[PDB]
Amino acid sequence: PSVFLFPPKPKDTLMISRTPEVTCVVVDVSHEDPEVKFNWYVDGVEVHNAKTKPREEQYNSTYRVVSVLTVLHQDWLNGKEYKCKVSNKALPAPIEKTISKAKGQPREPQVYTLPPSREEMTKNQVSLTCLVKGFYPSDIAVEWESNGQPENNYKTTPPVLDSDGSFFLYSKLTVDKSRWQQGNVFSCSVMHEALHNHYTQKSLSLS
Amino acid sequence: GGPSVFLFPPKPKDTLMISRTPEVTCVVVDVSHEDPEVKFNWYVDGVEVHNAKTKPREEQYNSTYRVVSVLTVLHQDWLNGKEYKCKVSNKALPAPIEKTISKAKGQPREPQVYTLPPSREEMTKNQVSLTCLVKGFYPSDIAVEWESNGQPENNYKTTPPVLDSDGSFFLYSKLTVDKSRWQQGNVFSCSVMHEALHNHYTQKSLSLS
Ligand SMILES: *[C@@H]1O[C@H](CO[C@@H]2O[C@@H](C)[C@@H](O)[C@@H](O)[C@@H]2O)[C@@H](O[C@@H]2O[C@H](CO)[C@@H](O[C@@H]3O[C@H](CO[C@H]4O[C@H](CO)[C@@H](O)[C@H](O)[C@@H]4O[C@@H]4O[C@H](CO)[C@@H](O[C@@H]5O[C@H](CO[C@]6(C(=O)O)C[C@H](O)[C@@H](NC(C)=O)[C@H]([C@H](O)[C@H](O)CO)O6)[C@H](O)[C@H](O)[C@H]5O)[C@H](O)[C@H]4NC(C)=O)[C@@H](O)[C@H](O[C@H]4O[C@H](CO)[C@@H](O)[C@H](O)[C@@H]4O[C@@H]4O[C@H](CO)[C@@H](O)[C@H](O)[C@H]4NC(C)=O)[C@@H]3O)[C@H](O)[C@H]2NC(C)=O)[C@H](O)[C@H]1NC(C)=O
Ligand SMILES: *[C@@H]1O[C@H](CO[C@@H]2O[C@@H](C)[C@@H](O)[C@@H](O)[C@@H]2O)[C@@H](O[C@@H]2O[C@H](CO)[C@@H](O[C@@H]3O[C@H](CO[C@H]4O[C@H](CO)[C@@H](O)[C@H](O)[C@@H]4O[C@@H]4O[C@H](CO)[C@@H](O[C@@H]5O[C@H](CO)[C@H](O)[C@H](O)[C@H]5O)[C@H](O)[C@H]4NC(C)=O)[C@@H](O)[C@H](O[C@H]4O[C@H](CO)[C@@H](O)[C@H](O)[C@@H]4O[C@@H]4O[C@H](CO)[C@@H](O[C@@H]5O[C@H](CO)[C@H](O)[C@H](O)[C@H]5O)[C@H](O)[C@H]4NC(C)=O)[C@@H]3O)[C@H](O)[C@H]2NC(C)=O)[C@H](O)[C@H]1NC(C)=O
Ligand SMILES: [Cl-]
Ligand SMILES: [Cl-]
Repeated sequence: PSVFLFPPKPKDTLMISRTPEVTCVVVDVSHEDPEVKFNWYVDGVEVHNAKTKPREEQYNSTYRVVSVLTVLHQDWLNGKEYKCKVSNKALPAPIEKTISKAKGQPREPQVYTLPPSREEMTKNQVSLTCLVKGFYPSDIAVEWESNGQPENNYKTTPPVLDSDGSFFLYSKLTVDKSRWQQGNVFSCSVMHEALHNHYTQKSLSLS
Repeated sequence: GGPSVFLFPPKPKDTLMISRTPEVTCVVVDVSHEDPEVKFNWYVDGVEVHNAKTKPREEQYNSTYRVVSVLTVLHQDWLNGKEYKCKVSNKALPAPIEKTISKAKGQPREPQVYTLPPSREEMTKNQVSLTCLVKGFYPSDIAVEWESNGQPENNYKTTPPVLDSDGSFFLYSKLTVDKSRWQQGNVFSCSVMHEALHNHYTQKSLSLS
């Protein structure tokens, strides 16, 4: 059987209101050795409050058994080390994967907004750009707002690694050229641990 | 509990540059000890070909074999959407496995390319960032570079193609330059290679003011 350990969503670890969960996925458990017994540890110290989900048989030969652990916000942002430990008869020794927040100094993202280029202004819709660079680790979340209302016609590139070991990304919001003319304000907002209040906003409006 | 086949396409740049070699790799894994021999047959649009380079078997750390076979593809063949089928045979299988690969089947779309300068707030920095927006292209195979005067700049990074809401793709490319070098009106150039541009190449330039 094969063990895969997953980290929480970036907004879940950043907002005091939400619930971050580290997940531990067991795959390839036989119908003759079906017993999977987990053992979680936070800095090697065993915890018992994991919520093992209903065992679901995957559509092939085998089941997959998933254990959800809520993590403390302080702990994950102090990159404590979460050890999943799945035991099965079919295994030689118990398998032990280990996840944590990315090690090293957290670095503040720089957030810049870029307005559509003139060549684009000839088209029906235009492209509002948000550059976010110099941040570490790569766990981040980017959204678009206008008139304090969620804009949702955007796409964001993945974090790309840069020469200093920090990350950058761009987010592109697509709007009707008409709407951007008449100088509406559109806002790019970024949530990252290194920010004060784990949030910054920047904005952009027709000059 | 049987061998698994995986068939990979050529790298984007390799399909787009006349100097590179675009190749199709067919990888067999989970080959057992008692049934280790793997036979490859390769078909280009249904016609069998006999110049793949099949590598020797190679035992992996998990006590199974991995056997691969590499077929070079012609640049024009791949771009015209020929279909490359790898037929793997192995005594542990009920009948041969067949996988087929080709270019992406959707309607080609010319990339539109827009250059963006630094933002005013960025200028207060020691190093500023020149931005290329390549959008609306399809398929996602694309290559992007930067050029100054006539030499290829080498402090750029490019995002992967991102799937847009119309089923085409976009990416951005970022180049980091000295603020004082963008100052003084130097020209920088963003070159894009894509199957559906004329001569498969377009170039856009960025200057101060
Ligand atoms: C049999 O079968 C099985 C199964 O399968 C299936 O089925 C079948 C029938 C078919 O179809 C298939 O195909 C399918 O799939 C199988 O199994 C398998 O296995 C494998 C192995 O073998 C594996 O693999 C792996 O994977 C990984 C990942 O994955 C991912 O992705 C995918 C896609 O496709 C998917 O599917 C998966 O699942 C995943 O995902 C993920 O997950 C996770 C967990 O869970 C998560 O997390 C989480 O999340 C959550 C969320 O939430 C929620 C939301 O959403 O929000 C909540 C809410 O409330 C709700 N909502 C509502 C409205 O309701 C929701 C709900 O619930 C629902 O969902 C809705 O519907 O929810 C939260 O947030 C938490 O907190 C968290 O935690 C996530 O999200 C997801 N995501 C996504 C995107 O999706 C990967 O990664 C891997 O890779 C790795 O590994 C390898 C080796 O191993 C290598 O090669 C690579 O490279 C990698 O590596 C790595 O790397 C890194 C860096 O680089 C490092 O770090 C490390 O260390 C490394 N490692 C090593 C080297 O080792 C792989 O790929 C898979 O997964 C499986 N699958 C499954 C499905 O499970 C089996 O196998 C078979 N058998 C045979 C074939 O024989
Ligand atoms: C044992 O072992 C072995 C080995 O391994 C090793 O060892 C171990 C022990 C450890 O250590 C580890 O770590 C190592 O590695 C194994 O094997 C394995 O197996 C697995 C399975 O099981 C596999 O997996 C797969 O994968 C893939 C990918 O892969 C890649 O990547 C990775 C990372 O991640 C790596 O690892 C690999 O290698 C690969 O890589 C690649 O490769 C290639 C070749 O070479 C390359 O390319 C090339 O290159 C060259 C240079 O060199 C030149 O350039 C040329 O030109 C070319 O050709 C590349 O680059 C690379 N990459 C990188 C590195 O990055 C994936 O894909 C898969 O997945 C898939 O499948 C699955 C199934 O199974 C599923 O689930 C998923 O989902 C997927 O799916 C797919 O998908 C797609 C999309 O999505 C599709 O398509 C589609 O279709 C549709 C229809 O409707 C539509 O049309 C659309 O549009 C489209 O798109 C397809 O179809 C699908 N498929 C299916 C479903 O089927 C997987 O994941 C792996 O790979 C392996 N590995 C190796 C190494 O081999 C075994 O297993 C063991 N055993 C036991 C028992 O355990
Ligand atoms: Cl807490
Ligand atoms: Cl050729």
